[PDB]
Amino acid sequence: VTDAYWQILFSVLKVTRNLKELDLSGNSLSHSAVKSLCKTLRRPRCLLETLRLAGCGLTAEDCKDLAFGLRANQTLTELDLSFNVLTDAGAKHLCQRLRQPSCKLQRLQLVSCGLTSDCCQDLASVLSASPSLKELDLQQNNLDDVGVRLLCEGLRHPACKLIRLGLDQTTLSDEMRQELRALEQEKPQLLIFSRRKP
Repeated sequence: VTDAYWQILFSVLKVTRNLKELDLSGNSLSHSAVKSLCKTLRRPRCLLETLRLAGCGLTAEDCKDLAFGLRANQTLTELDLSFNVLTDAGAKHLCQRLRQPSCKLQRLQLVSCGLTSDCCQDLASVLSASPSLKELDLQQNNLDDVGVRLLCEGLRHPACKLIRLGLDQTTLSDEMRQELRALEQEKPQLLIFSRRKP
């Protein structure tokens, strides 16, 4: 895929009405294409509910553009950014927006995004404050016990809306695995899953 292609798609999306899902996963988006997608998302006529950009070559700077694009939007409820090297800096840009009281996003996937424990204080601020986030998938990221303990500080908040958390647990310590099971006992509405424990 080239930007020339994407300009045809985004011109067509202007004439489209009632489009609820857009899945571009597996096709490279340049920074220019990301910016033009963000213009698309900002339109008052945009009714998209699901946007999937998994495996599209996105980087941290793209998260800044996407977060500002979501600021203008009351329809998008699911966003997939998996299989992109977002890094903790990219996650920080997303979390600034997701913690705002105006957010409507319900489902977010960040599988294999180059995240470490250094983004987990930002993700915990989301868990404790978001009005809308129900499902968060963080599998295939090296969070470690330090990061997972920060996540649990936000999951324990009684205002946390999360009911599904995808999380790698195999390399976590036994003490951490015990603390996660205790959290699950305490918050029976919450399912922690992984590709090993579906």
